Amino acid sequence: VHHPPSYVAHLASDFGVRVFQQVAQASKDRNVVFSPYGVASVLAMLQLTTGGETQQQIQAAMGFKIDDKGMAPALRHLYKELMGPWNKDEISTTDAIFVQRDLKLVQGFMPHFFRLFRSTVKQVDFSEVERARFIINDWVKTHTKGMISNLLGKGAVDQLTRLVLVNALYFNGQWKTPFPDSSTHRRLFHKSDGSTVSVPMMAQTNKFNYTEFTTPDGHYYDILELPYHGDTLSMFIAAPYEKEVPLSALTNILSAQLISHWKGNMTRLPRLLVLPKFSLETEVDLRKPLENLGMTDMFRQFQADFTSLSDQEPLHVAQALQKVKIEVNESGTVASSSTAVIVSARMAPEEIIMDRPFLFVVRHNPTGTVLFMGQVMEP
Repeated sequence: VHHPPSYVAHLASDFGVRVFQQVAQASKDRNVVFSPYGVASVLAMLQLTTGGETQQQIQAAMGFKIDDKGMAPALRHLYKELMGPWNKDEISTTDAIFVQRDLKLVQGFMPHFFRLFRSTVKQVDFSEVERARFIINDWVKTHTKGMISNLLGKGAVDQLTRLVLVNALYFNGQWKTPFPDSSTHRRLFHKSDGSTVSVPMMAQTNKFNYTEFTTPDGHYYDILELPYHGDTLSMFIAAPYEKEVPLSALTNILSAQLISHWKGNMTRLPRLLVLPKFSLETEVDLRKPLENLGMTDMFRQFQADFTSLSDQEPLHVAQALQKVKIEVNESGTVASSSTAVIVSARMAPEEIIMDRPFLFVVRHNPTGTVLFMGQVMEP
């Protein structure tokens, strides 16, 4: 039978990709940096603290159950394999669950959660709001190596906050073949919707894995693979052959196995690779996407079944968000993600931006884990 971590990495990445798809469709050329893996680990934890119909909706949409035989230890081997020194490039993943200090938890929840995620529920008092907020925001900051600070704004946590699930993902990798500082030049007027801008540009001619893709509607796209020096991870780039062809034609069929197939049809060709030097910070609200995928109850105050955690008081998720920050330059890539599911609070309206974009995917090839995805501008 297949390698457990690979089976799980696919299920996760597939689910994570399906939610990115929803995010993309909910805009035109939305410039969004997402983390398929990060949204999947939190929802796996949310599988325990939830119950009944609500749990079943989560499991259906995810394709698996952490409580199933093998699933849990498998998923842990995956983290270990992604974080090993042998990858050269660095990925770091940490999950946490902060629960209201006085909430009466169902017998067995805590002992069970530990035997699955090998972690203990951090119990905090949400009454002293600014202290609780600091406690978690500081946790995110140290686990994203200082990249994501202030995951939580002021109206994000109040005395009514009973639960908060968090995932912290960090990726620091150097290009196998760095771009030369020589070809780094500014480009003008990215045709930005409003005015003129000076977009730095990087370029290099070398041998890159490449394939030519054609979407079911007869649209040509050229997929290019750009390796990181440890050879376990790479960034796939996808841009349409012709500018009239909308990127949405690709995202609407995009899947974890499609990316798999892309890899399986590439050849080391000589190409001129031009890539814009960027830093993109983005925060997504995952309510609509998760709902669209079929997980409605958890958002409804009267139907959100959180009985596997506490029968004391009814609970429902108030906000589901993901904050991603990424930096692509001559030497490499440094990205971070903080996904959080919060019980009772208010979310500062979702940030949306549009422009002609290109797709990118940061993947761990051995396991098939897509860590990041995006739609950055294309000058």
